[PDB]
Amino acid sequence: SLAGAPKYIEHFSKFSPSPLSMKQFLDFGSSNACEKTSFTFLRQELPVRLANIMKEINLLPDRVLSTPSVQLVQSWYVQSLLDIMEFLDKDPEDHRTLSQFTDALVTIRNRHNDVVPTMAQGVLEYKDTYGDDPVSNQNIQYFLDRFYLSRISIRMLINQHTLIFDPAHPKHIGSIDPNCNVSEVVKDAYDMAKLLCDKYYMASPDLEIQEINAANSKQPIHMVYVPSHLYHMLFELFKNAMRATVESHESSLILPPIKVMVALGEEDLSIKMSDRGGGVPLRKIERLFSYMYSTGYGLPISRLYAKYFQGDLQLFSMEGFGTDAVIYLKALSTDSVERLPVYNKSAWRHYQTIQEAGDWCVP
Amino acid sequence: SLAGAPKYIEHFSKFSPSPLSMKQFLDFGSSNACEKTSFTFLRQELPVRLANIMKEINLLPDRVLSTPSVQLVQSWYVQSLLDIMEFLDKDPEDHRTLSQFTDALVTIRNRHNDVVPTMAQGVLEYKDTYGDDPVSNQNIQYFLDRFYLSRISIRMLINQHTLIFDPAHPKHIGSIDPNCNVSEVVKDAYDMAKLLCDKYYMASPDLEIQEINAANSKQPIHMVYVPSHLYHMLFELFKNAMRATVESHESSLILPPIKVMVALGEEDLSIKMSDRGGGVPLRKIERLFSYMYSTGYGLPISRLYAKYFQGDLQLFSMEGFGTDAVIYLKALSTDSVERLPVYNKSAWRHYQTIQEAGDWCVP
Ligand SMILES: O=S(=O)(c1ccc(O)cc1O)N1Cc2cc(O)cc(O)c2C1
Ligand SMILES: O=S(=O)(c1ccc(O)cc1O)N1Cc2cc(O)cc(O)c2C1
Repeated sequence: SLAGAPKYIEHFSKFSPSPLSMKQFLDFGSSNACEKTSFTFLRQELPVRLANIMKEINLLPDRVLSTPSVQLVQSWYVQSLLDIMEFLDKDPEDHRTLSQFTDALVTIRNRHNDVVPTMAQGVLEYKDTYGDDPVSNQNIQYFLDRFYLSRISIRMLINQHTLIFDPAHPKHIGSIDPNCNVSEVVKDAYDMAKLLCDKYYMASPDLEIQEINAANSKQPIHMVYVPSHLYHMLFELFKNAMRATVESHESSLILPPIKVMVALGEEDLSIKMSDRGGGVPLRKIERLFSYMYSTGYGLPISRLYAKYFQGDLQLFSMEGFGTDAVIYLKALSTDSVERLPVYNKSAWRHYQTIQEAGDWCVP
Repeated sequence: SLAGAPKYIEHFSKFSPSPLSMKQFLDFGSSNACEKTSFTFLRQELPVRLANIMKEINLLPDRVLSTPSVQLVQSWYVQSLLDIMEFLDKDPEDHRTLSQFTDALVTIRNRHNDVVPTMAQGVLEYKDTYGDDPVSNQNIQYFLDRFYLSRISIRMLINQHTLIFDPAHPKHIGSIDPNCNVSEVVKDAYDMAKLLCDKYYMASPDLEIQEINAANSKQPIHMVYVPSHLYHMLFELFKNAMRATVESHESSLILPPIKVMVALGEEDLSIKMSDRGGGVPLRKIERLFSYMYSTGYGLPISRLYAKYFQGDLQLFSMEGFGTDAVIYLKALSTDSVERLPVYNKSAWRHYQTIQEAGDWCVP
C-alpha cells in the first residue's frame, strides 16, 4: 500500500533537517498533547533526516556503494523510511496511532543497532576488493563524518521520544540531564577504563581532577547535557591515555597520573585530559581520526559526539612527553544546537573531486 | 631589450618551484664554483617562484585586485622578475656577472621590504571600498597564506645567496644555524617581549623553561634551523601570552609565569608555551589566524614560518583558565623541506567558488 521507496526519498530529501537546541529538547513535555505534537513532528522530521543522508550514500564511489555491507545498511534505511510512511495518514487523536508509532521507532532503533561496525565492514570490503585510493578515501572520510553524525541525531530524536513517552533518574528529560555533574561523569569513565587497564597491565595511572569555575570559583561545575555522550567521549580518551602511559613506562612501577581539568567559562565548558604517555609525532595525529587507517572508530565517533552540539574534540601531542586531549562543549543550553549535515549543491560538490597534483609542491 | 613581462610570466609559470631541504641549504658551499652554481640555479628558480605566485594574484576577486596597494605589490613583482631576466644571457664565468647578480638580489629584497603591510593595506582598501563578503574573504585567506609563504621562500633563497656570497656567527651557513640552541632562542624572545610588557604594564610574568630530551635526557636540545624565524614565532607568542596574563590579572601583584616546554622526539621538536591568561572561547580561535578580522598579522605569519619547513603552530585554549600554543618543528634537517605553493589546476580551482548555502544545517 506504500509507494516505492525512491518516490519518498526524493520527496523528503527536498527539505532540510531542522536542528533543535538542547534547551528545546529539555523544554518538551510529557502530556498526551505533547505526545501528539512529537508524533506529528517526527513523522515529518525523521523521514527528512533519513532521506537526506540516503541521498548522500548514493554519491559514494561505485566501489564503496557496491560492497555488501554498505548495501545492507542502505536496505535498513529504506525499510525504516517505509515504516514511518505507514503513519502519514494516521490520526494523532487515536491512542493506538501513538502507541504503534512508539513501537515502530523502537523497531527502527533496534534494526540500526549495528550500523557503525557494519559500515566499517563496508570500508574493509572496499579495501579488500579494490585496494584503496586517495580520492575514494577522502570521499569516505567526508561521507562517514556526516553519515555517523546524521545517525547520532536520528538516535537522539528516537531516544527522546521513547524515553519520554514510554526510572533511575526521573529528573532527566529523556536522555538529557539538566544538572549533569561533569566531574562525576569523568570519574565514572575513569573507573571503567581503569578496570580494563588493570585487567591487561595489572596497573593503571591514578586520576587527578581540577575544576576552574571562572565566574564562581567555589561552585561544582554542572551543565545541561546527555551524560551517556559525555561518558562515551571520556571513556575513549581514558583508554588511550592509560594505554599510552603504561606502555611508555614498561620499566617503571611508578606511573604518572592522568590529569583532568574541567574549566567553565562564559561560553565554553572545556575538559582537558593530559597524559605523559610519550606522545606521538604530529604527522600521525590525523590518522587517529581516520576511518581508513583505523580499519576502532572510538576517537572519530567521540569527536562527532562533541561536534553534535556545536563542540569539538581536539588532540595535541608533544612527541617524547605526552598528549593533551580537549573536549570543547557549549556551556549554555541555548548555544547547544544540533549540527546536522544537509543534502544540497554544496554537499553534492564534495563528492565531485578527482585525481590530480596538489596545490602544494613536492620535491 | 627585454620582452614584455607577461611573456616571461607565462613561460616561468609553467614550471613548479623546487623545494629544498634544510640539509641541502646547509650543504651548499662558498667557493667561486659554488657561486656560479647558485647563480645558474637562482636565475631559473627565482623567476619560477616569482611567476608562480604572480599567476595566482590574478585569480583574486576583481575587487581585491583593483586596490591600489595590491596593484603596487604586483608592480614590484613584475620589476623584480624583469631585473632577473637581464641575467638570462650573461656568462657565469664572468666575475662581474656574479657581483652584479648579488647587487640585483639586494635591490629586489629592499624593493619588497614592505610587502606584508602593503598587502594588508590592500585588504583594508577592499573592505573600505566595497565592504567585505564571505566568498572574497575565503579567497583572500587562501591566497594570502600562499602568497606570504611564497614570499618567505623567496627571501630565504635571496638571503642564503647574499649572506654566503657577500660576521657575528661565522659558523652559520647564511641564515642557518646548524647548532641552534632552542632554549637560548626562547630566552632571547622572552627578554624582548618582557621589555615591551614592562614598558606598558610595569610588570610581566616570569619565564620557566623545561626540556624533555626523550632519547638523551641530559643533553641540551639543539637543532638545525634559521634562528631569526624561530625567534619571530616565539616573540609573537610571548607578546600574546604576556598581554593575556597581565590583563586577566588586573587586581593581582602576583602573576602566574609563562611556562615553556621544549620536547625533542624522534621526529618532532615541539615547543609549548602555556599561559594562565584566562583564555578565549573556541569560537574565537580561528579569528586569530584571519587576515580579515586582524585587519596585526603576527600570528598568521608566525604559523607560516612554522609551516615553511613542514612544521605548524597550533593554539588550544581553555576559556576561564588560559592558553597553550605549540610550535611543531621537524627534528631532522632531512625532514625539513620547503613547503611551497604551486600554480596549477588544483590551486586554480580554489578561487572558483561562489555564494550558496553550506553543507551543514542552520536552524
Ligand atoms: O597517540 S597518543 O599519544 C594518544 C592518543 C589519543 C589520546 O586520547 C591520548 C594519547 O596519549 N598515545 C601514545 C601511545 C603509545 C602507546 O604505546 C600506546 C598507545 O595507545 C598510545 C596512544
Ligand atoms: O586569546 S588568548 O587566550 C591567547 C592567544 C594567543 C596566544 O599565543 C596566547 C594567548 O593566551 N589571549 C587572551 C587575552 C586576554 C586579554 O585581555 C588580552 C589578550 O591579548 C589576550 C590573548
